[PDB]
Amino acid sequence: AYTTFSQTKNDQLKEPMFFGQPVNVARYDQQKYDIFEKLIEKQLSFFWRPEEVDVSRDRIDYQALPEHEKHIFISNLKYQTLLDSIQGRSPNVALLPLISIPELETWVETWAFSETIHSRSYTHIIRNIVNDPSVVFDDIVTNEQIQKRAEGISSYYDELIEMTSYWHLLGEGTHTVNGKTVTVSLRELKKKLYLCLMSVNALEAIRFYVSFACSFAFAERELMEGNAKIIRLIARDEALHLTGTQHMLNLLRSGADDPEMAEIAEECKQECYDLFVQAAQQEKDWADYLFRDGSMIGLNKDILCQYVEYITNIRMQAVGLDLPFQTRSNPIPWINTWLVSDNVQVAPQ
Amino acid sequence: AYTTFSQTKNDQLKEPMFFGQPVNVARYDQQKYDIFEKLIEKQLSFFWRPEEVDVSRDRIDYQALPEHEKHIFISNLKYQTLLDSIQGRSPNVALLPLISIPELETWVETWAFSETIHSRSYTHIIRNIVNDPSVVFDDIVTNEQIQKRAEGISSYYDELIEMTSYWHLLGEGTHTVNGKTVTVSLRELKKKLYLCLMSVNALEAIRFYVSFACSFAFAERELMEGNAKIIRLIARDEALHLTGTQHMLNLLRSGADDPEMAEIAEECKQECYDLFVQAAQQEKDWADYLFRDGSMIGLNKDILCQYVEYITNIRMQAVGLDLPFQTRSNPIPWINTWLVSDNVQVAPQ
Repeated sequence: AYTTFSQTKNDQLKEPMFFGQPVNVARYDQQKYDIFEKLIEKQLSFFWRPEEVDVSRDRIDYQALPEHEKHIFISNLKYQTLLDSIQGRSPNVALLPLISIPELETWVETWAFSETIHSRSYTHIIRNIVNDPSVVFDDIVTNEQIQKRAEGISSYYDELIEMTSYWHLLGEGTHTVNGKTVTVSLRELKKKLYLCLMSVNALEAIRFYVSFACSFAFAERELMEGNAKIIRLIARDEALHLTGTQHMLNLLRSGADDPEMAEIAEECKQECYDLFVQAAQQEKDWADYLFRDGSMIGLNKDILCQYVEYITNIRMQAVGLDLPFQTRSNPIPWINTWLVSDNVQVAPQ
Repeated sequence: AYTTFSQTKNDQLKEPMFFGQPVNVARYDQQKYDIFEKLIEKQLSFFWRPEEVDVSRDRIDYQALPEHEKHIFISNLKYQTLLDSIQGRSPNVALLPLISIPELETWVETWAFSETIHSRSYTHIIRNIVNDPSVVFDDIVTNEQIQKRAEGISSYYDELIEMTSYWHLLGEGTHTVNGKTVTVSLRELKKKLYLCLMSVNALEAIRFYVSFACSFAFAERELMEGNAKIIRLIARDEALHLTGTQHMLNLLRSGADDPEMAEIAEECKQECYDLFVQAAQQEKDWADYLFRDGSMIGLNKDILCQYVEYITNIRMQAVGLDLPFQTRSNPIPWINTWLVSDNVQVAPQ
């Protein structure tokens, strides 16, 4: 049921964001939602290449770090690489076959592409600070703590992709597959999508910002400054990405785009709340792993956990969910130095 | 046999440094050895008061330190306080009753006094960086690691003092005390003194310099800068003190002052070698205690142990002993910044 060029001449201004007629002609003279056109333009203006940044000095700083500080830095580096290894391919694979307006389609491709720059930038950093990069890259797959977060995050994508394939192949209804019952419901599929986006919003708006704090904390000590130059650029992008999903989510639940989605979004408003909280807690437990062997000047388990609650409360309200944590001010106000850009608001407000 | 004013009119230019006729008139128009007069003048010009130094910011830095870095800093602080608690009283109590030339007598009093300024300066630092100073001061006595070094160092003083009292009270020979044999030998007493001085030389020329490295390493990170201002002044003094004992030791073994001492110094040249090595090793094991919970930027067990071997080799040659360690250059050349003074060579050469 999916076609790379649907032959029907539809009015793309009146198509839903998702599950409508697949996009035929890619045109940018008009939009249903101009936010996605604005994101594309912003992302394109932000285009950067990793090797523009000298990370040489960072090798010296890294070697001079005490073991536990090495542990902190590299564990964080490995987590980021994992998250954007997923963000590199997944928006394309999971969302493209479902999008039905051109501006959203292009934004997703631009988004995913910008993630591949992020993944490349980690390779730039890793090769430059360790002797054998294979050890690091191999740990990313077999590290028990990292692996746990990978499995959870990738499942929201995988379940959406698999249910999508059934839908394209079988259409809605109840079917017989090798003598088993496979029930295809557009309503269920719409739900898998909504949760996936909520999940991805948490990934980019919370999980990554928790990681940025660890990076900039090094930069505050005037260490790993090349890495921090790069994280600044990544963070500036990340602010575009999370804005993207905040608008998809908010447009979906408002009923403005698709009325059935508004109902579905309320049906699982609890599930999304729970999803977010599970992410916030997983990041708190991650803080535990980072600082198991000790902390450093300016950052520790306690402080980072406060930032998690802080940042979580902000992202959740932005997508119309209830705050799960005590109202708290920013525990690390110095981070906003690093989360700055004259073209987009990187720092959470 | 000791008198605070011996009634004999002796020529103080021809008295031995030690064990001669107790000093009667304190005069400074003439010296046997002008080095001690030069030390006195230098020490007096160096006179400083602890409270001249603002250590306020150091409270903030201390609180911000990770636990293991707190452990490093305070363990080191506690060790210094112990060493100079001993250096405060011991040169006076152990050496005064034995000195027989005025310039040496005054130098020792000036020396011991300057140590009381050091002890006072630690109280200044401690009160300012912790909430309850009693915890710190109480740990200094009951800390198993510190306690070990205290016992060894204080025994060289105590055995000299006790043997001195017998000598003053009984004079040389073989005696009957409560039905026991107490043999008083000036030759033995001269030996207790020589070893004590060797021990004290190690204390000031090695043990304390190992400690200075820990302090300045913090200052290199731009932390605990008030403490480091103070350590700079203490170190400048310490260079005078170790110079004092290097000349007593070297004058004693050269036979220039007392011919019997030259023999005794060769009789136990092995014992002194061993003494020094035991001190160097104890400081290496101390490095282990400091960094048991992790190290910090610029200083760790390995690096500090190299400095111990380095500094030990230098001090030992200065007192005519064989080097126990491989010839090595300075592992922490940055320390010489802090060990500077235009009036005396603080940094080891």
